Amino acid sequence: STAGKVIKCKAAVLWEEKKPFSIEEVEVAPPKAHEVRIKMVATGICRSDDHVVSGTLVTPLPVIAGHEAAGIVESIGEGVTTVRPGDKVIPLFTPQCGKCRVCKHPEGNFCLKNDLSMPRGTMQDGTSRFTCRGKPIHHFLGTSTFSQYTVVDEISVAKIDAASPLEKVCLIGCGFSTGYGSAVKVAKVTQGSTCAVFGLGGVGLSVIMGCKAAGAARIIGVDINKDKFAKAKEVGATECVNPQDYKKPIQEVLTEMSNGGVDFSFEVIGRLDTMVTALSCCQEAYGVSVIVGVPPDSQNLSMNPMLLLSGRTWKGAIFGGFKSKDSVPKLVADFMAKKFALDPLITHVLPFEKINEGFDLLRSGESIRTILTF
Amino acid sequence: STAGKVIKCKAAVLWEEKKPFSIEEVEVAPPKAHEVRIKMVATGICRSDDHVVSGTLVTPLPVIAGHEAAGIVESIGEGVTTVRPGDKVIPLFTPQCGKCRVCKHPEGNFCLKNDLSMPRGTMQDGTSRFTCRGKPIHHFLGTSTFSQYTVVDEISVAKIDAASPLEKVCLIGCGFSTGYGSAVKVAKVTQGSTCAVFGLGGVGLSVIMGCKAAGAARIIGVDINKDKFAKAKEVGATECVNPQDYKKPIQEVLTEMSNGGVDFSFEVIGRLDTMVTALSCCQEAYGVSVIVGVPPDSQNLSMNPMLLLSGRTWKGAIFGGFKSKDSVPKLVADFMAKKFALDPLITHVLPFEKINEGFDLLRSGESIRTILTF
Ligand SMILES: NC(=O)c1ccc[n+]([C@@H]2O[C@H](COP(=O)([O-])OP(=O)([O-])OC[C@H]3O[C@@H](n4cnc5c(N)[nH+]cnc54)[C@H](O)[C@@H]3O)[C@@H](O)[C@H]2O)c1
Ligand SMILES: NC(=O)c1ccc[n+]([C@@H]2O[C@H](COP(=O)([O-])OP(=O)([O-])OC[C@H]3O[C@@H](n4cnc5c(N)[nH+]cnc54)[C@H](O)[C@@H]3O)[C@@H](O)[C@H]2O)c1
Ligand SMILES: [Zn+2]
Ligand SMILES: [Zn+2]
Ligand SMILES: [Zn+2]
Ligand SMILES: [Zn+2]
Repeated sequence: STAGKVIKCKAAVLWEEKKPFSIEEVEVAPPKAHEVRIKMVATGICRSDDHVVSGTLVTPLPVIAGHEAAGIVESIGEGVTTVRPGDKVIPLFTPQCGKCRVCKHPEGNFCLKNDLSMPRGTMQDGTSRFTCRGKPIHHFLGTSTFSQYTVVDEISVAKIDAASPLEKVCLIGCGFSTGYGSAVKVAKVTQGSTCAVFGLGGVGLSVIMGCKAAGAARIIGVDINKDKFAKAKEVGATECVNPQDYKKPIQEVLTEMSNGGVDFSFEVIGRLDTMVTALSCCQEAYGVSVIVGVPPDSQNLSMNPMLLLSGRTWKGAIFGGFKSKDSVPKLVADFMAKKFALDPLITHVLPFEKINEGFDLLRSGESIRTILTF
Repeated sequence: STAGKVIKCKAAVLWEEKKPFSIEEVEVAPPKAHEVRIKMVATGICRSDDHVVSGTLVTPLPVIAGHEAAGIVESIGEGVTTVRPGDKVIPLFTPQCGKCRVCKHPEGNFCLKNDLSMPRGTMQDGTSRFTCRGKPIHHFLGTSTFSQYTVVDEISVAKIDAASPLEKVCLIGCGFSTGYGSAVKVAKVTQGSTCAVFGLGGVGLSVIMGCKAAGAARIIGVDINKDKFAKAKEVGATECVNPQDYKKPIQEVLTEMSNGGVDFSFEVIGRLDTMVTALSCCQEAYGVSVIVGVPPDSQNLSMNPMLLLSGRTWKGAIFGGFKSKDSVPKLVADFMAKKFALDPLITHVLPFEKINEGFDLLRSGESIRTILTF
């Protein structure tokens, strides 16, 4: 009943940094060639959405943020072959065009069509599908999931199991897959190893889940908020440390705890200082450190390259290294077969209209993931 | 006969920074338990020895430098089982104790007994075997090869083929193995890949040799001294670029030349700026950059961690990642079996007494390796 028509719906528009979202009517254009219009069902609040608000992650404003979500296809543009109306789908904030040198590479996942490295806040064709108060509104990472309806490029959507519980599997669209893949795929955590995870939010807990799945013997959670420790232990941390409790810097503490440095460390916060601390705490000759946290816009870290010369490996990744369109449906299938759990990440559920309360919960330290239902 | 006796011999003593070496008589104590006294046959001039002179690499002075060498065992202390008098040997500036967590790790080589991290300039027992004009003289990296005789710990020496040409295989003690292993073992260069090698001295040329052995399709040499280009092409560079020839930063040039970034880059100079440039020029999603150059003492680089978050891998290594005592004999056997060439690295052969002339050749840009012969 809406195919080929403009849809008026509610979205959460961010007009200005450091302000609440405005829940108000937008116009959503119909999908053009190779585009998909999705009726959203559930979306998570990821710290990267907050980074848009805080100016940590710069993207053009005004904007419809949201990137961790699931929904149902309402209509498809001309030439779409990979989804149909009524399919359950997860928007892919990292696209998989299948054609660029990264998509063709066996390891690569950061498709060259992404809108993260130099955000423009458009569709692939450089235009917007959103109008609000007669004004064009930017997209976010090609997804814009804080809206009852969004339009995405076909390379930014994956079809998932028709029997999927969308209020759970939305987390496969960012935080779970990112953390789990950062452990199992990017770091390649080994059986019997010692891991250190800096930051025990939704992504860091997913890193712990991956470290445990990989058979780590020790998984040391690190957070300045000790309220995060109980859940971290529930999902596999063997011990938790708060840097504020120690006179010495936590890299020294972790090196001593691990009898000379950890096998694998993960920065899952987004601070320059913890990226360097996380590198330093891995064993100097054979340790691996993975950066997951999003750094503050345009800021450089300072480090001593002797940390690398001794033999450390330092890497980072987007979306856990997963090729997004290949991987998302398989992760959903694995979830359905109980290969991993998502409930430990979900601490709060709210209607979409209470999005601002959801962001308050994140900023206060109370929540891990709040799931918003449309 | 000399066994059990102090030897008086000639050595090149460095009394203070930024002065010529002093060629004079030293006293070399006999080996204690688990020590080996070696009559030197040939030693190469590595830029790392010059770093001791320039104060780039801090180690206690006064010192007998030299770490890239080969010689013949003169005597063994109590308890030595791995070499005997008369054996050809290569001193190992990275030891292999076989007992520490690094030596036991499949991918570690930076043995915790090394004297590089926190240089003491002694034997393992904390004492020196050298005196000169009634003063104790420091060791360097447990080797001290700028002397007609040295004493090393057993964990810092490897027995090699009795038919080895020591005036060639001394380069397996540092520069060849470092560069070759940085390509084949640390980076794991792949067939058909594009590599960029920053710095075309003895170590960078050895990196090119390894990239070619690994089947790289393109190997781009980068040096500010265009006199280095002919030999780089002889050993496998497909093209060479001088950053001074370009208006753009060379990372932009290399990204354009490689249609979006190289597969593997190597920093083989020792500059903070080239370490960051070499990281930046590797493909942002799947590129690998290896730091080989020794950085200036206590100086930090500045970089944007988004270079890593997109998917790059950054690592460094000492001695090409090779477990030294296992690997050096095999590299010598491989050389004897014609698996690689050393002559391309050797531009000058001088008597030991001409050490300062050998350093002046390196500093002027006019040599790759000078081999000093005793
Ligand atoms: N690489 C990717 O693809 C990707 C994906 C998803 C999230 N992210 C980023 O990953 C980070 C974590 O996201 P999230 O889990 O949703 O965030 P979160 O829920 O805010 O968790 C961050 C945790 O870090 C803790 N913390 C803050 N400061 C410190 C400190 N100094 N030391 C130790 N702990 C500290 C904090 O208490 C919190 O529990 C954010 O920067 C995101 O932007 C990146
Ligand atoms: N990691 C290890 O185990 C290890 C082993 C051996 C050597 N090293 C280091 O590796 C580096 C190279 O050693 P080497 O090959 O004996 O030295 P080298 O022979 O002096 O070669 C260095 C090359 O870098 C070139 N160069 C200098 N500045 C620049 C610049 N700005 N841009 C591009 N090219 C430049 C220079 O012209 C020369 O050809 C030194 O820092 C050594 O200390 C490390
Ligand atoms: Zn692509
Ligand atoms: Zn996210
Ligand atoms: Zn060891
Ligand atoms: Zn050297």
